[PDB]
Amino acid sequence: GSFVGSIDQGTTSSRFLIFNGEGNPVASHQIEFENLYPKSGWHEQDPYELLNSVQQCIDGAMHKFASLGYSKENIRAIGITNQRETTVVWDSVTGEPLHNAIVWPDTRTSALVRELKARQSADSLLELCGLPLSTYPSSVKLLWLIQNVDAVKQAYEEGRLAFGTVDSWLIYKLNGGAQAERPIHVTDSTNASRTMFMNLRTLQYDDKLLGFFGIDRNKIKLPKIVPSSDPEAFGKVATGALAGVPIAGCLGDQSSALVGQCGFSPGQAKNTYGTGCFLLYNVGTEPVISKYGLLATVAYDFGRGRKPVYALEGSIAVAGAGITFLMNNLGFAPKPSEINALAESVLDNGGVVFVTAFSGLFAPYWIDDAKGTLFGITQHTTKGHIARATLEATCYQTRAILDAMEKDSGHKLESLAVDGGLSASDLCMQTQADISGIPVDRPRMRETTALGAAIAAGLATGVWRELDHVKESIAGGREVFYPKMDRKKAERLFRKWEQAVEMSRGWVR
Amino acid sequence: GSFVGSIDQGTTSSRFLIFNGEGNPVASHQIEFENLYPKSGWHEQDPYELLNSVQQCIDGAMHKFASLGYSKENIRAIGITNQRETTVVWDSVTGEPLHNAIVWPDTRTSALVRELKARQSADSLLELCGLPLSTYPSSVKLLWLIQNVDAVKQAYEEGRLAFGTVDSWLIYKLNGGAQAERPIHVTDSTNASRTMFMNLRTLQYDDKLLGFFGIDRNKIKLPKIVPSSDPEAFGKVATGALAGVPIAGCLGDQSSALVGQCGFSPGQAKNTYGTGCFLLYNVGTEPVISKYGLLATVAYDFGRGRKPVYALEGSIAVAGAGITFLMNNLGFAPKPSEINALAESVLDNGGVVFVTAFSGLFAPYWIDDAKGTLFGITQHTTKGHIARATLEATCYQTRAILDAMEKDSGHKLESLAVDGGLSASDLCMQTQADISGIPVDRPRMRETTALGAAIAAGLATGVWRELDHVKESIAGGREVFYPKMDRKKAERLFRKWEQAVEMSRGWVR
Repeated sequence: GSFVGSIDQGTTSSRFLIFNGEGNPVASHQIEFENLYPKSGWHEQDPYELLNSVQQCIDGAMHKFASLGYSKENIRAIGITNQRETTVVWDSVTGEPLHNAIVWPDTRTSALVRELKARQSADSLLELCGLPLSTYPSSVKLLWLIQNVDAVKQAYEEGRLAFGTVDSWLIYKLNGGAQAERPIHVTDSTNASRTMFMNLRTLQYDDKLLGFFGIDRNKIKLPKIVPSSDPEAFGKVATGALAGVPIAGCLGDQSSALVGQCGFSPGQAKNTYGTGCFLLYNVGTEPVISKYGLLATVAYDFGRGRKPVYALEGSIAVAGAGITFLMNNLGFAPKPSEINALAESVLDNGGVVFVTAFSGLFAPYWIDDAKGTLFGITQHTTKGHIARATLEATCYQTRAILDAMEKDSGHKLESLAVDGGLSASDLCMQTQADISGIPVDRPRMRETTALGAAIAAGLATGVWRELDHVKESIAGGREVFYPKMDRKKAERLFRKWEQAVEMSRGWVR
Repeated sequence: GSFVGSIDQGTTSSRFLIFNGEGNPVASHQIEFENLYPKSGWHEQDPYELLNSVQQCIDGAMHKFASLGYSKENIRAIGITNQRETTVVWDSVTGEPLHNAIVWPDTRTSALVRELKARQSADSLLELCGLPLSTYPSSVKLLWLIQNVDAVKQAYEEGRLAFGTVDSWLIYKLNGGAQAERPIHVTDSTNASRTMFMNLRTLQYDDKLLGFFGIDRNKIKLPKIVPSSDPEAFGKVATGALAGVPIAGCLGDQSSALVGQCGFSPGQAKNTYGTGCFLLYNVGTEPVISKYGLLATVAYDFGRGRKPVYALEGSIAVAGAGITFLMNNLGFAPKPSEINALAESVLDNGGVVFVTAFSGLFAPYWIDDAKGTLFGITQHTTKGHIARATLEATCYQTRAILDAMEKDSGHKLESLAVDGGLSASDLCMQTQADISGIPVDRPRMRETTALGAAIAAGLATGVWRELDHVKESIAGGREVFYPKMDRKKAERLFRKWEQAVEMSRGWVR
């Protein structure tokens, strides 16, 4: 068994990838699936559309895999990775879903999060699970279910209702659900840490957290928290083209990005660009709570005698959206490619700074009364300067989050891996290297998030045996940007950014 | 004699206009002439190019005037109006110019103005003449001449050198220069007040001011300060098509704009739009020094037993230039017409505010460490909002100067007349009415600056006999905008502007 499969069940799409030993994808398949928004701010998904989109991705990829004369036999194991926090409720005895899945960006729980943060008990939660209380974690979402849908009310107190993030849903159904000879209702530590039901230092459940939400361990059926890489806690695929192939890896998606970039040491960090950014920062083997609003979480739990590695996480709202703003709202250019050309048509930012706080700023500034704000404008300011400033703003925010991650962890920043969206822009990554003063790593193999789950599964089954093995194996079969700007001029820019942030406070009244 | 001529000798052009009794121009002619800039920041004009461009404008207009069967006989008098402060030196005995004319925006005197403001004596000058010491007034310019050109050094202490602003130069040469039977070397009070050599409360020379510059009344020949409207202190045209036609009016150009808009009462003000704005504010019959950096000056001196009427003046740097910035630097639109269309494609400014302090802000904020600054930006901000914000910014600055003019004068603002440039935009004038809460008057007859000099000449010669006569006469043969916005919402905008100004302080370091 030489190949490793990976399920990547995302927020808008599912894909299934088959990598070889060098970590290059050989067959693949991707499905954009249906996302339901009942009323504004509500975000739902049919749980069978997520399972079927994955299973159809397996079917199609295995079609192509077959075309190269390879079979089920060539795939030793598969890993799952999934959008996090999204919340699935099913009948623990029938396997049927008891209501739609509530996706992480859903805000229907906004009215409620007031009540629970209103309960004074609620602020040693942060050092218990790692997470500020949001509309985001699945705990708040599950609670809203057990108090607004009757089938969930009923099933719950009948000892009948099972819960899990998307990972555990997927693993349960792929093993055959309730009909399996060994029903698998498990979750990995990274997914588990996003619920607010698990204790970060334990990697198991904490009854104070279960208590605050009023979640009873004996009427709700909760997945056994297992490692992210285990040779048999995830069972095997029951049906389909991959019948009998064991599932040996499971990771929340952002952690799987970091694993797939081989950021196994403290100080190694990854950034994933889309409309905004997901920053993940490896902080080694003891949890680190954050002074700065960052989330503490599990990076990966590879078991096999080894300790779980934790991480800090921050997010940016306006990355790709700043580009989109220049295109749609100013008509600078039609496509991202040529906004990026605009930015390079000038030598520097001409003194322009663009605080892109369209919806305020988040980690680590936490300014809610700024709007987007553009400084440094003169008759000599051109489209190019603004375009460069807009790129630079995501670099400044990335650096601000990375700096905050240093002060929380005590580990020097060592490297920044990047993937997705804006990371395609040569100037923007070069500017990250200059501003942050470390090398910025951009792989050319496009599916690093799926690669992470493959890595966890390959380790549980011996495709790779050490993790020093893994980075060396994937490297076989531009890409790295180095700081060229002198540090003096690299620090006037960042201080010019911090002044600007300062000066954007208190705009709205 | 039924028609009135007007010379309008401007900064880039000269024109000559013939109005009828209703104040409508019947013939006209305009010459863009040569402007010389020896080295950067230096701005020179050959004095004979200004005189010849005027005389050629007379020749061409009289050609057309003749074509309608009218002659020299039909023109009872003419008025001069001219760019102010621009400085002419000529041999008091030969009439020949002793060096080029130094135009008002010339900054070669920058090195010097330090020395003279460095002389502690120099800050009861402001309440003596009305003027902050700038590179602008002709006093500083004349001094630089008498210390850097030898012909001026020589002619000066030989008792031979004569001086005058462009008005007096023009009047002297048109009367025949030194060859005249009655040489006319006169200036009107408004022009006189721009020199810093005249006492504002006297309307004559003050020897403390002459002293500080070291200007000796007996080696320099200075024009007799005369009224702006006098039936014989300006003599007559000697040569040309208008030979024998008396010159009976003379006004500095910005004052002539206000006269031509019929702002004869206190609280009536005019704004003239170009790249920036020239605001003039009638403050009645006693001078008013300014707490706020505004210039105190003579509005008009119509003599004939009547007291001289004074004014306050402020300027804005970025009016038309804000439009130009959107066109050239952002590519919003190709022409001003359609920047204005952009601004109307939206209902309001979408919360955007654009502090257009490209070179800082001047009256009355005096902020030198701001650059242009754009607030209120969200993903919903469109080109239209910014375009509206850019228009609104000149309205806010106009209102800030008008408000400062109220607090300096104690006279309520009563009306704002407008001409030139941006005043053509229906939205921008409507927005001035809403913001300022008074009616904004935009004539359709395009040459109000030339009209002012005609009015002064018509009064000295009885074409009109009262000034109540004048506004009623010109009105015969849109145009007025009224405040439509409720005052509540008109004052949130202006306070939102003042916050933004506040928040732009201290950008540059």
